[PDB]
Amino acid sequence: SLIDPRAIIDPSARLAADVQVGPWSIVGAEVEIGEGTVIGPHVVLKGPTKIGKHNRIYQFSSVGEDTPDLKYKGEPTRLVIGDHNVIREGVTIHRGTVQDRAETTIGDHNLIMAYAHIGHDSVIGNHCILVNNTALAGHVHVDDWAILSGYTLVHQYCRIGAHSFSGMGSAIGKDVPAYVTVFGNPAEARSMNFEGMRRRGFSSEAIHALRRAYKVVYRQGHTVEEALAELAESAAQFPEVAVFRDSIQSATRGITR
Amino acid sequence: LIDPRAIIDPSARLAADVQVGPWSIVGAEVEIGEGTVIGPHVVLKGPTKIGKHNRIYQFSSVGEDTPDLKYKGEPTRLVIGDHNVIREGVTIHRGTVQDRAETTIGDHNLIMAYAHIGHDSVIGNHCILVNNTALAGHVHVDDWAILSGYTLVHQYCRIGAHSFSGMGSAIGKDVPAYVTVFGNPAEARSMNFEGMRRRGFSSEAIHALRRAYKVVYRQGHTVEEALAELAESAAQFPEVAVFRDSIQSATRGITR
Amino acid sequence: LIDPRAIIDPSARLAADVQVGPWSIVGAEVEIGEGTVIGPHVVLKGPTKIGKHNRIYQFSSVGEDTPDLKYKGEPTRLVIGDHNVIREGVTIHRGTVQDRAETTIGDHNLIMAYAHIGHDSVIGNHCILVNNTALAGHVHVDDWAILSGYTLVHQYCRIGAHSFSGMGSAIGKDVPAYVTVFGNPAEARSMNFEGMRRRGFSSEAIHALRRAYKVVYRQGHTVEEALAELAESAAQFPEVAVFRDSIQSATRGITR
Ligand SMILES: CCCCCCC[C@@H](O)CC(=O)O[C@H]1[C@H](O)[C@@H](CO)O[C@H](OP(=O)(O)OP(=O)(O)OC[C@H]2O[C@@H](n3ccc(=O)[nH]c3=O)[C@H](O)[C@@H]2O)[C@@H]1NC(C)=O
Ligand SMILES: CCCCCCC[C@@H](O)CC(=O)O[C@H]1[C@H](O)[C@@H](CO)O[C@H](OP(=O)(O)OP(=O)(O)OC[C@H]2O[C@@H](n3ccc(=O)[nH]c3=O)[C@H](O)[C@@H]2O)[C@@H]1NC(C)=O
Repeated sequence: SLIDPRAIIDPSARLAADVQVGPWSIVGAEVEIGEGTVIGPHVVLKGPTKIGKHNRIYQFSSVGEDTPDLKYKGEPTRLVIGDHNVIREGVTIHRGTVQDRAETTIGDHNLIMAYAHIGHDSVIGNHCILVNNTALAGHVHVDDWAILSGYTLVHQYCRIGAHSFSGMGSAIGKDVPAYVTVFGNPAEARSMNFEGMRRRGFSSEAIHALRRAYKVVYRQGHTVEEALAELAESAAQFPEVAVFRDSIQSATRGITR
Repeated sequence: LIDPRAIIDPSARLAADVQVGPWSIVGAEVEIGEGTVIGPHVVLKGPTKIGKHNRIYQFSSVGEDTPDLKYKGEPTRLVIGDHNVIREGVTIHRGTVQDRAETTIGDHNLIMAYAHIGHDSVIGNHCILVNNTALAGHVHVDDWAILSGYTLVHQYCRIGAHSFSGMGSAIGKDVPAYVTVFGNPAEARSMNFEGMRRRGFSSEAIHALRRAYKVVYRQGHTVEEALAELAESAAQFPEVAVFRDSIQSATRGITR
Repeated sequence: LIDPRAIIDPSARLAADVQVGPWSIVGAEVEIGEGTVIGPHVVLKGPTKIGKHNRIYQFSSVGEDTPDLKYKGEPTRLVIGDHNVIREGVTIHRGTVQDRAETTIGDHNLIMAYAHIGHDSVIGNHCILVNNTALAGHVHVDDWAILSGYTLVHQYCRIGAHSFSGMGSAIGKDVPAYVTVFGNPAEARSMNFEGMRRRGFSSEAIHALRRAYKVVYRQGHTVEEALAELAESAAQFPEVAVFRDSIQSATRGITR
């Protein structure tokens, strides 16, 4: 079979047609799995959870477990995972809490490496890479294309901007703006992620605008509001700069300087 | 209650209402108390005593031998109390013959995914060890302390009651009670006022703790001096007494 | 010896006294040598060669494909020697065609829980990787090196023989032989005199190495100047020659 007979499938679970589930894995009550998704051996899936299409989940992962957050109380919170995602060895993904969104969400095309953690109520976009042991504490929003190097730690409620980059062992306590590169414990702003922008084919005009934007924010001594005003123009001209400006505007715990 | 795909050793002892999920191993000389819930894919090894109403999650290794190229299999122990939560992939090692010969965990502790509790460590009650917190060995964690994600604790260190580490802290020296530490290497920052409030500490006790911080950290005093200077406040406030005592017992220095 | 709940692919090759615990998978093209003990809940994938008298603990993934977006299904290898101990949850990945197409590990290595050995890394002999030590890829670790818990090693770096890293070190450049490093980012501190004594080095060799360290790290020389200055004691002392050679081979920077 596509479904190993040593696996355990709750009667209430709903598996699309070509789903593979390896030996000694558990697909629990109210778990929904979508077409082309391959579940490895030794995998614990718990619900209520919805996993889309063409995903890949490796051994020793715990996807859809209750958060150990002391506030959570057995409520029927959820987890939503999209399509084309890779979940590697021993990754842990917890479901949401009623105190927030009552949902934890992961989009599409994400690569989530071994022993990474995705805490309750987290929101991961698309095309993100979480390298080994990257941990998102809770209520963490990671926007499209971000890359978090191994053992990057993200404090609860922090937002990780689109196309951003973290060096290995970074400890992020504040919001990381879109395109920014951070390193260290505590994490510190270094520059922008030009390598990402290039691997992605951003235009030279956008890069140049991104580069001036950085200065306005980090190098000219403005308070954040002074900064946001000065970017109005370029944010009106360049969408890339608007994403940047927006990411700074939505910061609740401040920005990583 | 006890899944037939699990392997229960004949010398293992299970109290009533114990559950054991599939493909778990409850080895020789493991004793499990009443109400305890063990997940699937758990390895319990002994000699080990687990109390009541505990919950242990999948991929955990509880009661394993401390690593070594050597296969020295002494009868050292692990003792775990009641109402503890042990999450995914937690490693907990038994003690060493040279030392206490026992690793000890109290009650109402929360030990999050992939934390490690090294041989001969002692955890009290109401402690939280957030993800990937690692206790090297011979570590003593007193009541209500909180170690944030990826906190590393060097061997022989004492983590004081009600203390707090920020995420990714590397602790190489005793953390006095109530103290908050950050960084690698870890440094003292302030007192855990957030914790003290959540636990209903009196405003009087909190101000006295705040003042005691300065006596130890910001007035240039020696310790024999700080402690002499603390003696009176300690007598009035049992909370200050815990603090003073944590500092007095700091044999190989305090995190400054 | 081979538990009937384990899964052994027809193509695997196992030595006579190989033990395999329950719920382990020995996949296609895996070879296991005499006296090796595979625990329960182990995933082994190939092509992989495992030598003799090894110990692989539970929840380990040995011989998986690297998640490197560059790897594309090719049949790269992993070779592991003898007398190794691989603890709980260790991940070891096979090589890439972009490099050596092989991940390699020698003999007498102690690889502790949740450590990661990335694609194309090479490990020598008598090394100790403490809990959650992670080699990113294309890392070379030379004999007798000790990496303390949560040591991160950046891809392409070389860890020299008898070197030591403090816990939570983040290593981005090569670490010369014998050198001790600490912190994030990692920095050189002194020489692993423990290791030298522990390993029967003569007091004459030790003084020369101590002298060698001063030459490279304390006198304001350039690497080339420093290398030249060492030639003599390198000729006289093979221990020093290991030190000089590690610095020489430091293509892209030594840790300072
Ligand atoms: C990235 C590191 C490694 C990954 C760790 C992953 C952990 C999560 O899966 C689970 C988790 O820890 O949930 C917590 C939840 O994400 C948070 C917000 O909802 O709330 C809880 O943590 P905490 O109580 O610390 O959260 P707050 O954000 O409210 O804390 C306020 C601030 O005071 C600090 N604090 C907290 C307690 C204290 O005693 N002293 C403090 O200083 C704390 O650092 C924080 O900065 C929750 N804790 C508990 C035990 O319930
Ligand atoms: C140390 C503890 C952490 C655990 C790490 C273990 C992970 C590995 O098993 C898997 C892995 O990460 O493989 C990568 C492979 O080790 C590398 C070399 O071949 O190459 C690839 O990674 P990456 O492309 O990031 O590494 P490079 O060596 O090519 O990096 C180039 C430089 O660009 C930087 N960079 C990268 C991406 C970006 O968006 N912005 C950047 O600045 C990066 O920091 C680095 O300095 C591979 N990446 C991917 C996602 O495929």
